Amino acid sequence: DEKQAQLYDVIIAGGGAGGLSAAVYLARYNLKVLVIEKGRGRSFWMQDLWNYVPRVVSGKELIEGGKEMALHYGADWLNGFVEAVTDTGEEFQVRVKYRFKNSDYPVFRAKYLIAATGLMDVLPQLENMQNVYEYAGYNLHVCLICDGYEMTNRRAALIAGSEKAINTAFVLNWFTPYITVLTLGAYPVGDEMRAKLADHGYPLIEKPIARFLGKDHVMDGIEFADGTSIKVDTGLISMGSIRHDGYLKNLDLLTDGGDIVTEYDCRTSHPRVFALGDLKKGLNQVSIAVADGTLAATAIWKEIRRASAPRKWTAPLQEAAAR
Amino acid sequence: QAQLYDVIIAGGGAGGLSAAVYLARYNLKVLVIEKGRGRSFWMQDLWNYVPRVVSGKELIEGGKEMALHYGADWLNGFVEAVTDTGEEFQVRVKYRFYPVFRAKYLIAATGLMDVLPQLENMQNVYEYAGYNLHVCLICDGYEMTNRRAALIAGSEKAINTAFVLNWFTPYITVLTLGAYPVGDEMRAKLADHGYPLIEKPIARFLGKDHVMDGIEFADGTSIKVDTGLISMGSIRHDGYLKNLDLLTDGGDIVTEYDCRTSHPRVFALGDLKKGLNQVSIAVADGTLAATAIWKEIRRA
Ligand SMILES: Cc1cc2nc3c(=O)[nH]c(=O)nc-3n(C[C@H](O)[C@H](O)[C@H](O)COP(=O)(O)OP(=O)(O)OC[C@H]3O[C@@H](n4cnc5c(N)ncnc54)[C@H](O)[C@@H]3O)c2cc1C
Ligand SMILES: Cc1cc2nc3c(=O)[nH]c(=O)nc-3n(C[C@H](O)[C@H](O)[C@H](O)COP(=O)(O)OP(=O)(O)OC[C@H]3O[C@@H](n4cnc5c(N)ncnc54)[C@H](O)[C@@H]3O)c2cc1C
Ligand SMILES: Cc1cc2nc3c(=O)[nH]c(=O)nc-3n(C[C@H](O)[C@H](O)[C@H](O)COP(=O)(O)OP(=O)(O)OC[C@H]3O[C@@H](n4cnc5c(N)ncnc54)[C@H](O)[C@@H]3O)c2cc1C
Ligand SMILES: Cc1cc2nc3c(=O)[nH]c(=O)nc-3n(C[C@H](O)[C@H](O)[C@H](O)COP(=O)(O)OP(=O)(O)OC[C@H]3O[C@@H](n4cnc5c(N)ncnc54)[C@H](O)[C@@H]3O)c2cc1C
Repeated sequence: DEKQAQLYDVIIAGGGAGGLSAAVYLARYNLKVLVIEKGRGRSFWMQDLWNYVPRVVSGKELIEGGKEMALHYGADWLNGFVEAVTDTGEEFQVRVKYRFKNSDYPVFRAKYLIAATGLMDVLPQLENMQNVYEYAGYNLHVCLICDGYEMTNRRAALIAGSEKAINTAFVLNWFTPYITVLTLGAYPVGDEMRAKLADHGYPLIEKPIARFLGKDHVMDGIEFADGTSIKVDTGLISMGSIRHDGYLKNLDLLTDGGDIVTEYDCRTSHPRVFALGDLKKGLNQVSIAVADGTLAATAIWKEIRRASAPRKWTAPLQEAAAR
Repeated sequence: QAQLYDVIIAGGGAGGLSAAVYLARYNLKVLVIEKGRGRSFWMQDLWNYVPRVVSGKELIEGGKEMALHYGADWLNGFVEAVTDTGEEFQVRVKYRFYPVFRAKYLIAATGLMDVLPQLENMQNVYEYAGYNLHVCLICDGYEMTNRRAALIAGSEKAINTAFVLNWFTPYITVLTLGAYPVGDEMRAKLADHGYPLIEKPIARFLGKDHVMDGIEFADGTSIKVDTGLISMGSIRHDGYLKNLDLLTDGGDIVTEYDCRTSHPRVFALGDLKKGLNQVSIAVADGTLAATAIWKEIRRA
């Protein structure tokens, strides 16, 4: 209730890897920052962050730990869903959906905006999605950079959401030649791509998936709608991404293929709004998002600091004055 | 040694270790050469790298174990020289306090070392340096907030750091150690802001159990301080890159976004490249360089 009338220096939409880094930096610059996080984001479904020094942690540990740091240094935190943003010319107003049912819709104010809401991987749609979630993020992966190492020389299914996504096989084959391409029967494959799959020895299965097969979160097969199946040691879902960043529509941000175009310090085309991580154009890795938070937080602090009056040691000046 | 590595990494701190984990997880053959006791080793608390505050010692030890676990090679040595034959890099290494290794790509990840004030007994400096006597303002300004702070400036130009430190604390004393004259304009500006200027040589840092609480000068007088910031510049010892005619700006190596330098197939990470000196930046640099390299190799 005070949070609402308080003018923040910065509001961060999204409290994942990029937003939490930005929040710790801004708090340690002694700036007023509010983080708004809806919960259950992409990094949360990451079982193992394999490649972020110095320690392998779960995505849950990453988020809880970053949140604890941000709060310890003075950031404010709001469990809510960002709905809309307006730049009044003087400030950003951010409308937030609060509570899941019978919701309030508070509006917070800040001088700067950081968009750190990331993306969500499209998944195959089975009647019982728990069958997918049983394996997704374990040995059924969504990111090749993230898990190609674990796929090395293993029997791999590539689930492609479009004909263009089949091209992922010709990068996956860096790690494993034992690739089967699954379309789920969702789209036609032209003969040209057929010939290329045939040249490389990658079978093409166009049947809908009935079920992922396995035990204790280890997939070992896939059953199709006709009751035939294949044995696999691993898989990669390449079906695109959803961003649900409509809250940015009033800002007329320059985009490229869904990603927000930024400068090196993550500045967007709209003054005083920054874009971090999986939402900006670039590699989608935790390391990248965390570093984006560093650059944005530092850019904002430099702007505010260079516009501020110098803090003088007034005691010596006043005492000499009085004498 | 007889194996042609895909890449040799000079320096096994934050950025070099990040690159090594990525490269090994690209199933590339990679060698890290690390001399030990670098800048990050002396960091007592990494405050601002989510999700966990760790010592610099823990950062390096953990990163090294990860790189080895995914298949990187590691050598405790000092990189001396590099030759680009046109086909490969030859990297000569001083081992024990002089083998030559070969690779297709070079990552320069050797960072820098903060200049420290030179007292007769440096152990007195090391007692406090990296604790509440800081070397990086972005890293530790938060902890200095509104505390009595000494700024040890290695040159007149470094005195300008006071006018950024003052964001965190206005209670600034500026120490020159008597190493240079200070011009009237800078004198006026310090006095206008109320920041004492002390031009005496330092005898000793004062404190207990790694907590500095004062500074004693050569004439036997002292000041009380709760914290301090050293701003005396940096040393790189990057002569091993001398033959590659890399483009530089003030000692920092200039790179593209993906850390490519002016010389093909050599990258530069972290504190050694032009940019912010933070762990987060170095680690992401490692990600970008390793991925650019994998992409070149994969397309070849
Ligand atoms: C590898 C991977 C593994 C996954 N595993 C699982 C799993 O195991 N179990 C599971 O459930 N999902 C899992 N998912 C997530 C799944 O794909 C969907 O993204 C997810 O189920 C969306 O849930 P949702 O309906 O709440 O959508 P959301 O986008 O989260 O929510 C939809 C609506 O709910 C409201 N809302 C959301 N949050 C708030 C909030 N804090 N406050 C107020 N209102 C809010 C809003 O109106 C919003 O538009 C996984 C995803 C991936 C990539
Ligand atoms: C299974 C899996 C394994 C992975 N493994 C690795 C790995 O090993 N190494 C690596 O680098 N990367 C890995 N990744 C990718 C990694 O998670 C992302 O690259 C990273 O999380 C990017 O951070 P972000 O901040 O940009 O996005 P996120 O971390 O996802 O955070 C964005 C935040 O925005 C929140 N949010 C979204 N919309 C709203 C809204 N309207 N209102 C409020 N909040 C909102 C979300 O809930 C989320 O918390 C993995 C990803 C997955 C699914
Ligand atoms: C905040 C901070 C705190 C610090 N605290 C301490 C402290 O507590 N104790 C301390 O000693 N220093 C401390 N230092 C470091 C100090 O300032 C010097 O930089 C450091 O001590 C130099 O050690 P060195 O003589 O090995 O020089 P180095 O540069 O490390 O080595 C000099 C020479 O030794 C050879 N050599 C070095 N390493 C190898 C190797 N693995 N194999 C073969 N040959 C090698 C080479 O010919 C090289 O040129 C601290 C520094 C900072 C910034
Ligand atoms: C006291 C202190 C506290 C700090 N706190 C923070 C913080 O809180 N947050 C933050 O972001 N940053 C902090 N920093 C800065 C941080 O340490 C650097 O930004 C970071 O380490 C940069 O990584 P790097 O890989 O480039 O360099 P480094 O970590 O320094 O690694 C370079 C490596 O190269 C080795 N090496 C150098 N030369 C050679 C050679 N010829 N041959 C072989 N090996 C060589 C070195 O021994 C070293 O290990 C702190 C720094 C200090 C001194």
